[PDB]
Amino acid sequence: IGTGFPFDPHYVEVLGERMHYVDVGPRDGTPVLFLHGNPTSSYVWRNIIPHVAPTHRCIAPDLIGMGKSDKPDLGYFFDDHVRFMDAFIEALGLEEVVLVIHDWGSALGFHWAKRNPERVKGIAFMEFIRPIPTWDEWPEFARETFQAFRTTDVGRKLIIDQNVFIEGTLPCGVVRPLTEVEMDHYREPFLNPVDREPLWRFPNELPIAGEPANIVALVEEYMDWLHQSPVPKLLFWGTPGVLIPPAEAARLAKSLPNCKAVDIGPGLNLLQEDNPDLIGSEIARWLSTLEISG
Ligand SMILES: CCCCCCOCCOCCNC(=O)CCN1C(=O)c2cccc3c(NNN)ccc(c23)C1=O
Ligand SMILES: [Cl-]
Repeated sequence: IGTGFPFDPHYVEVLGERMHYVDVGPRDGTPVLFLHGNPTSSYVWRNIIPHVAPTHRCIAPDLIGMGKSDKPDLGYFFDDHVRFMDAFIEALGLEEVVLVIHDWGSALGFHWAKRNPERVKGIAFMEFIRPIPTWDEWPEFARETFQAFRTTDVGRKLIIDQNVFIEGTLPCGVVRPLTEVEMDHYREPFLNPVDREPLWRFPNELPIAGEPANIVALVEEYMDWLHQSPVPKLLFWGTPGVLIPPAEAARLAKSLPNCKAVDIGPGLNLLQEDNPDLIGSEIARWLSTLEISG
């Protein structure tokens, strides 16, 4: 599994800040927009993109405050990410897109899709944010930890002072061992402790046991939209998963219209790190089927 990141940096001004993105593949056709989550960057897509770039433009931004994007003194609420990603998409002049989305990137993508349904041609998603009705529906092995993340004093000590989301949670979200080179690529945006704000605000935004109520409502709304939409859907899942257990993947594969589900084998949260070639290959092939009328 490749450890390099052989993509030239592209930058665009967005709301007075600068955002970094990968941009490879042909200039024409429908672009494929790849959205990462917490605590990753476009690096998480590095072994997926080469499967898609022969046929499609691939655009993979770093969320504001993450990767090579700027780090303004924000709270990095989900609202902030929404504002910056909306502006990012307009700054590149994107019209119609296919979305490839993960974790908080899926919350961004689905919320954008709900508001711009005529511009989304397809959605490939994995380990995505859905409402978690009670803590029992959060995986046991991760319960204590995320409950601690969702406090001000203890959670900030863990995530900001001790960098636990990078040094601990991240490798615990991959079944295979991450190498030192991979770990250094994930560490790079957060070497300065004060820059770790997004890593702490994100788990505090997760829609768990009804809180925070604003995020729960927004996530329910885009899941309702997703259930009503005929847009082509491709769902990757692994065993045991984290956000999406196999039973829920099986349920969604039937409840969501026009949904193809693909089992990647053993996987936790960063499915891209455990089976990039299957995920990349299946996305490339599915993209081709979007042009077959049937
Ligand atoms: C968008 C969703 C992304 C999800 C990707 C999920 O990955 C699965 C996440 O499970 C694994 C999460 N992290 C670790 O184990 C790191 C190691 N670690 C520590 O050092 C520590 C040190 C001091 C106190 C504590 C503590 N407080 N009371 N025990 C509770 C937990 C830990 C801890 C603790 O855990
Ligand atoms: Cl999170």
